[PDB]
Amino acid sequence: PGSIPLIGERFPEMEVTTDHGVIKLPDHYVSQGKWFVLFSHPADFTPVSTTEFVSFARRYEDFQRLGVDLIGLSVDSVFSHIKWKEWIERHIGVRIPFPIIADPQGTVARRLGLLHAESATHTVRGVFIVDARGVIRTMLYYPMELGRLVDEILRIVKALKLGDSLKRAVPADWPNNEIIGEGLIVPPPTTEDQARARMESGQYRCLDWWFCWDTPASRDDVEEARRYLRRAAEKPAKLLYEE
Amino acid sequence: PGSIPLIGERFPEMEVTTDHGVIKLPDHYVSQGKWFVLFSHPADFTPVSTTEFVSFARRYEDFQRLGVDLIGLSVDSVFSHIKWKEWIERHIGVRIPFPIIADPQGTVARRLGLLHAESATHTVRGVFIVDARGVIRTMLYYPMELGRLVDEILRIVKALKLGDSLKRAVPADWPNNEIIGEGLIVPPPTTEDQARARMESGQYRCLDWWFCWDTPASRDDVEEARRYLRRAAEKPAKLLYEEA
Amino acid sequence: PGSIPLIGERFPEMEVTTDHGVIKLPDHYVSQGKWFVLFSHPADFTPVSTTEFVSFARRYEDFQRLGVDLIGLSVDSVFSHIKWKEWIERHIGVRIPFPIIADPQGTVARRLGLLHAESATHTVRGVFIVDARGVIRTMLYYPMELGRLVDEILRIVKALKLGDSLKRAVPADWPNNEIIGEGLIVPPPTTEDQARARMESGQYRCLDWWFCWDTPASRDDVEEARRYLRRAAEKPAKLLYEE
Amino acid sequence: PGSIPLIGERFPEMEVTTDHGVIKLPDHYVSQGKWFVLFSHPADFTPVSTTEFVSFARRYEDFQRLGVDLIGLSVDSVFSHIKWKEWIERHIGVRIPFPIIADPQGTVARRLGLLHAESATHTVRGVFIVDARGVIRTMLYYPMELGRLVDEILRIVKALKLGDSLKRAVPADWPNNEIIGEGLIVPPPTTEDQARARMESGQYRCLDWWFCWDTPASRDDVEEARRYLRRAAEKPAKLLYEEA
Amino acid sequence: PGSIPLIGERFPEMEVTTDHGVIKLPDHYVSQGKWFVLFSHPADFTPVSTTEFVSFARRYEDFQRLGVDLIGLSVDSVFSHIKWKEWIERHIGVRIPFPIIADPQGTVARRLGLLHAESATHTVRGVFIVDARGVIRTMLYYPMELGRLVDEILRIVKALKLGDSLKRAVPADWPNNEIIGEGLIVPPPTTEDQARARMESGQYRCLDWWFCWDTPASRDDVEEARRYLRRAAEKPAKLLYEE
Amino acid sequence: PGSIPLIGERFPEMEVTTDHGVIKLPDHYVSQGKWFVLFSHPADFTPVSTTEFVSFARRYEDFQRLGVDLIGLSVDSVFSHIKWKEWIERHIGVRIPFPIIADPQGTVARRLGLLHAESATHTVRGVFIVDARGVIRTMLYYPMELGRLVDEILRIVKALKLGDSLKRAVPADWPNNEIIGEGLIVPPPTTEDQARARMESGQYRCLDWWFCWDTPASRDDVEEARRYLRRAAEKPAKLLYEEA
Amino acid sequence: PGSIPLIGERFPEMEVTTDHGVIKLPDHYVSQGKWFVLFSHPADFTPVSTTEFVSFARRYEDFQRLGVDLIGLSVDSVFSHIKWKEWIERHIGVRIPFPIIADPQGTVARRLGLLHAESATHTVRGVFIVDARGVIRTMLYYPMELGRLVDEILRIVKALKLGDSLKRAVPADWPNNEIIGEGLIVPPPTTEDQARARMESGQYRCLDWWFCWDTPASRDDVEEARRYLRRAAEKPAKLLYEEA
Amino acid sequence: PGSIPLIGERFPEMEVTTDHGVIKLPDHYVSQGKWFVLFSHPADFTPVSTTEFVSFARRYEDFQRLGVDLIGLSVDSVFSHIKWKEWIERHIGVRIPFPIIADPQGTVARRLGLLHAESATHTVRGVFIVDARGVIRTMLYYPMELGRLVDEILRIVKALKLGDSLKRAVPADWPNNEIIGEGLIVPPPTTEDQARARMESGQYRCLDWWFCWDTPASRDDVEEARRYLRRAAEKPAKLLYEEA
Ligand SMILES: [O-][O-]
Ligand SMILES: [O-][O-]
Repeated sequence: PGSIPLIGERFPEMEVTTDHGVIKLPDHYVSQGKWFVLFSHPADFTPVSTTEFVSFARRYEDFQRLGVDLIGLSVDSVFSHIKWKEWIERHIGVRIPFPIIADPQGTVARRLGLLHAESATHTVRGVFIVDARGVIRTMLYYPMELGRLVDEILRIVKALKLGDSLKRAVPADWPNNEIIGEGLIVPPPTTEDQARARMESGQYRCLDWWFCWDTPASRDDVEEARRYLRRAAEKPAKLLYEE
Repeated sequence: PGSIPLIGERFPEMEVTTDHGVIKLPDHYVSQGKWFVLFSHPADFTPVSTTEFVSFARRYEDFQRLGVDLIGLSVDSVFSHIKWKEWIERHIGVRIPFPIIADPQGTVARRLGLLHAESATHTVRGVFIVDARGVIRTMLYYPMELGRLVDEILRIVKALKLGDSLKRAVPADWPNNEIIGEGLIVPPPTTEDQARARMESGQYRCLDWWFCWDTPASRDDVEEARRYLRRAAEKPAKLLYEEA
Repeated sequence: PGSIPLIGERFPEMEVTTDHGVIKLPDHYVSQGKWFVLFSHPADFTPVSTTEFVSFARRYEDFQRLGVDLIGLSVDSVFSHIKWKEWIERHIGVRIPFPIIADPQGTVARRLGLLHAESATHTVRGVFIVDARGVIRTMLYYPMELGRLVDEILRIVKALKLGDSLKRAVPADWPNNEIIGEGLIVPPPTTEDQARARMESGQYRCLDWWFCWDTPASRDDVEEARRYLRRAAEKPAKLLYEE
Repeated sequence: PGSIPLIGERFPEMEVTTDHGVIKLPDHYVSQGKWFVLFSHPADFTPVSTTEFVSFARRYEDFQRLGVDLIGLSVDSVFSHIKWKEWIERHIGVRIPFPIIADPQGTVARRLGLLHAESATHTVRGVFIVDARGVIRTMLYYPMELGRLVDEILRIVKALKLGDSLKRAVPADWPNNEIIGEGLIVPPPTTEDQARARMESGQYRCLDWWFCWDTPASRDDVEEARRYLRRAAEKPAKLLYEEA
Repeated sequence: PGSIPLIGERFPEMEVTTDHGVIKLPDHYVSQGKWFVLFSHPADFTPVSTTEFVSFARRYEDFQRLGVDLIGLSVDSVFSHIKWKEWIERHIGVRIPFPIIADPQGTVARRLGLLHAESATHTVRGVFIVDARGVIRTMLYYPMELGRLVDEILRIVKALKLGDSLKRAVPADWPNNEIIGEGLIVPPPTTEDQARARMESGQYRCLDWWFCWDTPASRDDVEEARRYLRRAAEKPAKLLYEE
Repeated sequence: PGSIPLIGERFPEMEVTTDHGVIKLPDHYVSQGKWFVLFSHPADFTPVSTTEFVSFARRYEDFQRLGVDLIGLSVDSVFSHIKWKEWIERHIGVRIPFPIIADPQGTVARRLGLLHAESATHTVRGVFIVDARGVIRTMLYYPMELGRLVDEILRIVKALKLGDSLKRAVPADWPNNEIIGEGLIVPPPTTEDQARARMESGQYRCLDWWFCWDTPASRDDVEEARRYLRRAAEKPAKLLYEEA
Repeated sequence: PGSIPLIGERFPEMEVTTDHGVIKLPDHYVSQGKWFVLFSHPADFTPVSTTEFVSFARRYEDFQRLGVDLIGLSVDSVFSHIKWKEWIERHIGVRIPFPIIADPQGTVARRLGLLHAESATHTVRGVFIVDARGVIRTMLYYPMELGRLVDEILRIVKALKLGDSLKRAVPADWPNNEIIGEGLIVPPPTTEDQARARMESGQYRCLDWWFCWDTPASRDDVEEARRYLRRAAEKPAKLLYEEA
Repeated sequence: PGSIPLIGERFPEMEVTTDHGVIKLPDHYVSQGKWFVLFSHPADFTPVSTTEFVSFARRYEDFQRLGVDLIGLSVDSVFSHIKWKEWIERHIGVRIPFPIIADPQGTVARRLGLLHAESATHTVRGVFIVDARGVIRTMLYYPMELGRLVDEILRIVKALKLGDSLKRAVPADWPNNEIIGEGLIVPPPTTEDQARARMESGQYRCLDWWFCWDTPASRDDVEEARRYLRRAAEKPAKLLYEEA
């Protein structure tokens, strides 16, 4: 039994303490016309969490390019956050450029339903994808033992942004959908007159009045989405621990 | 906001109606010693949902090899479910093998918290990964407008099973983690004594006492997990609409 | 054990989604001066329901002739409603001209008390006859296993309209009542004063001061009603099954 | 602002005072293995109600032919019921053979959701069809100003009894349905396997797997039900008011 | 137990349906400067009730001269009331001139505490005497099996009016009280100074400072009151039955 | 408004203090198979009250002959009750033989609803006729300014016991009813059969099936009742204030 | 607004996670017949908190001799606790030998009222002294900006112990009280007979019947107590930062 | 447990009765720009309490030098307060200069939660340090059997005042800290940028970015603070009881 915010709702208003200072969410990013990915982890100085922060750091530029910032969250204090970041930079050679929220009393975790049955003291690995209007668009709740696949989070925001501007719905596994590949779906008619006209228009390739699509996405947009997936599928040429 | 089940909790007992008959959850699958992925979609005869079922359908064999079952869910009735399936087999050429739950009154939906602000009438694209003990292991909530990445659902299950059998935690992006590649993490010590013991054992490659790992996964484990991502990243050979 | 709206009550104001679009009840029909028959059925792609829709469809011009609209309702989505109508037109050779409300979550079903002990998920075969003032005039509840007799619904709107227009009550089995045939009943006196005055005027055929009647209904109105019943008793010469 | 018992629920157990005496519902009828139709009317000594009582009385044997009893209801006392019955027999020539419940204070009325917005003091023209198990099978609510069509009430209990005994659903306007005439409908498949089996058996005429029917009703069952409708459609040969 | 209005309270304001039409109580009578007696009976077409109605009807002229109206009440409909009045006028030869409230549902009965332990469906034989100010002056509650003595009701009203106009209290059995006969009582002093003054005045015949009286009621008034009682005591010369 | 026990209920069980001693109602009278009239009056040493007590005392023999005990009630103490009783025996020459409840604080008055608007401090002139079973049979509420007619209270008791013994209803103005004189009414049939059986037997005189009566009461019983009415109507030959 | 446990009450029973593992309080110390001092600090890697742990650590053997154990507490996790302790040992050259409760979510902090208006997320510098019976004996609440005087905590436990065994009360500034020196107070008389007895006995030096005392403490006890204070007064000869 | 005021919160506003008159807290001291130490004790004419008052009196000048006032508190009346003071002055020879609040009924006692489990009638030995803004800075709760170390209350106040003036945090045991002696700690950075800016300033002496300090306190400040501790560890030259 847990209470989580919902897709479609504005991200709960709240002032938080990060290792970059105090900021108000989602105001802080909305004001910059930025989307933001809020993600949490159990505790500082933990292995899986470290691999995740490093993964986010390496992909940071990719997020910035999409006008998407990142912000972390754990039940630890800001001193530990900073110490942990120093450890990471010193031993892994990677600098974490984004802020981490320090939520000592679980206030934030509770408002976001990040505390599950696994642990009553530490948050699981949740992910909130909020858009430039401060509206929650997607929620993922990974557990303590499983690290996230950061490239899917990039594919999600990218797909969301494309769907938003092109006024299209996105098929499964896009841009590599088995049925229409990189095609994007035209929102289904909701009335008999609409369906009738959708077919009469014959302006799109259709499988039925309720299944039409086209290919309005830029070739660069597609290639970029494909880049995320190929990076996820590729075994790294050099492993960081080797230094 | 809304209420949802939680990771670590046993799937909420319930009797549900599907196009394959009435079944109790999670007993139906727990009793078979099988994990099950419960996913929902807004409604039958909708585009994104269609592509997602086809995707699950084609990867159905991959879920079987892992001992995992699929079960869908939407507010539509069984008659619509069955007709929609017939439309897909006839027009796309793909037979949907797994059952779909009919939840006309949102009963199940409310229990699993699948009804968000994006519509008080239809469910979002939720995903519940439940292990063979009926325990919720992972939850994903996608919106109406974005289709899911089924191969990632496959990676989640395989990794979770690996972690269970090897007593290891799985690093970000496994089996292609930028730091330790395909290695698996050893649960960190939680006391000073355990911390000292770990270090003085020299039993693992370690970056610090709280970060040790090895590579206990078999080549098969690693390669199958990787195959999932490779497929997701691969540009389709031939599209299914072309001869539909 | 199920609260419902009542005869004499204004129809529960509500905005509903139908396969013809979104409309507000009862306003949509009131602003047109139309009576409307809202009826429900358990689910799309079900036998009995299909026959009832075909039957309503065939009697459509009859309702339209009277100034009465039709509007169905079930828990299925608009997508299923449209596919179901397509199947009907293709296989029965009959097009469904009226809209069908999509009520997943059964919000409308609840307000109208359409969910009974039989099923907790699908509505029974309910019928609400509402007039051009948006007032509920009659309600009928048929079970899943029994298809309605559409011609009786035509008799009802026909009779109620006449009564309102002629300011008369309609006897049982009209227009073939065993006692006064196609006669119509004059509303009974409510005071001794009135009773004496009516029996005094000798203005109507009367059995007692509380039972007077005349025959104000035009020949055409009487015949239209008789036609409804005659159709209900006539065995079809050709079954659509064979089309 | 209204509340009523529901189809599928057992008729609310209650002891009622009628002009034939006090009886226990629905037990009185259930113990005889008889179905019963309970209907109410506004008040005694009112025109429409009189024509209706005469209509039921003239068809009383038809209900007895179906093992169905009748019992009326109004907020009037037993004394009025009896006096009113005296008037009908004396002035119209028909003896009301069934009992009427006297519900002053609207106790029964309220329990059956019979008091509507139209009138706060008098019940509307409600109709409850209850089977030999004491279960409500159908409910109809007619207004003060419109008299019921008794023959349809006959078609209903007749069709319900057949659907029950033959395990079939009754199509619209039966036995004169415009699609399968007097054919009775086979309960539709709820699962895919059932659907496929239903189609391969070829033991029924079908438009689709969810729409199959056959003609199991006897010719007598069919003509009798059609007779009810034929009767409702016939203009009287002799108006009772004449030799009244 | 139950709840009834109280002596001294205003008759509970209400609109009522009678067989003479709708009327508001007590306003309808207050406005005419008339007192009114409201009495109930269990049901129409019942023996005792019928005898009481014939008795009221016989004394109608007596109440009328006193400026008192009559109105009955039962849970039967207005239709039963008219038929019941017709039965009495035809089979007894007496016409009931006053209205009868039709109270199905027992709405009024509850307001006046007329439903007792005897019957939960029918009203007992209650009697409410209301003056011109619309004030309840006396309440009687007779059982089902016991008809009322209408003459005592007239005595009550007569005495009550005299007391009001004469500023006097009425002794027991007036006008035939065993101590002062037809004399009326002077309201007793309530302070020591009054008890003394009343005594030092010698203006009234007194047994004590608190028991003084005189004879202010005219012969006519006294005679009318005795008339009421004489009639109650007299054995009927002819019986309406034999006629 | 106010709460009051009802006709048909058993008199509210209570222990009361009287100027004759403490007693329990209605047990004190029930146990000795006696009926009892409980009447109240505002306060001791008040004129109208004094006249009613004298009136009651004068009729004590008649009430006793019917097996009816009397008992008064006011909010004064037992000390005033006795002084007032002494004043009456001395200045009126009449001795009050029945007990009087002393209800300071109005506890008993509240239970019987004797405190109306007129006075929140003193009780009105209530009357409670209670039978040998402890059941309330009639209730009269007279105001402060109007003394009761004690002879009608006698007629009521008399009519009641008679109705109870002969199993008959008592018409208005009995025993001088205008329609049936000293006749007593036979409880009306409540069912169609009963109604016909009553008519078929023609064993009673009847105006209709619901109005039958006979003359079962003895001459002595009838004459006693008329005696009460004759006294209420007779002008006093000797006024007690003079004989004083 | 805040609620804290109280002197005289038993330390709230609870299971806590420390960097030494899980232990039950106060049972874990009670079962050993030991007294324990629970103290908290805002967060790991903070300056004053570090100077404090180093101070407790230098005095560890002293608490040891008294049969007193130490246990710290902050809202940080065990990983930070262990990392922080390594930092101290590495840079100050001092090893912290006692456990630190890791109270994320502040469950423990809330039951002990350790969260004040200063910070809603971090605890102040509280100290709970609990005896071998598990009863809270003293509570000190220092702020974020003020480090504690650890020697006074030792003076408190020592004083309490002598008080308990010698059945005496401890004067202000003991063992250097301006009035009676190292003397201990004899619990005063609570009754007049006691006061008089106490006085005519003359066994104690008294200023009045309510102020008597003696010198029951041994020189070692007094010496030990004075040692705590001398150290508190003395300025370290060697500052640990010099060779850090 | 129980409820108490919290550090950070403004002292509960109230009007209290002292043996010096009626004053409002904390307004009376705030308005003078003074801090005040509120301490309580169980009852007047009790040994330990007496030693404590004597201790505070002797140090009254030291508190005054710092601009800090003293005010006591107990459930006794003002009369006992004054009689008790007269006793101490004539028998011990020490005048108590500060006021004492008289709280019979324990009103103030509850507001400050000074009633613990041992006694439900007398306050325990509490201490509240309040600054010139009326804010609570520190709270100490000593038991009945243990007298306070007044010199530590002095060290707490002066340190707290230094910290505010110098914008510094005070290390454990200051001015005799084992790590930095009489140096004061600079408030730690709370952001990555502040952290790097501090390390790049070489402005102070640091063990790490979060542990930097300097020695801004004047020698006077340091030695006066050390003097307090030196006095506490010093065996009195002459005991006051010796000439009482
Ligand atoms: O009933 O008209
Ligand atoms: O702790 O500063």
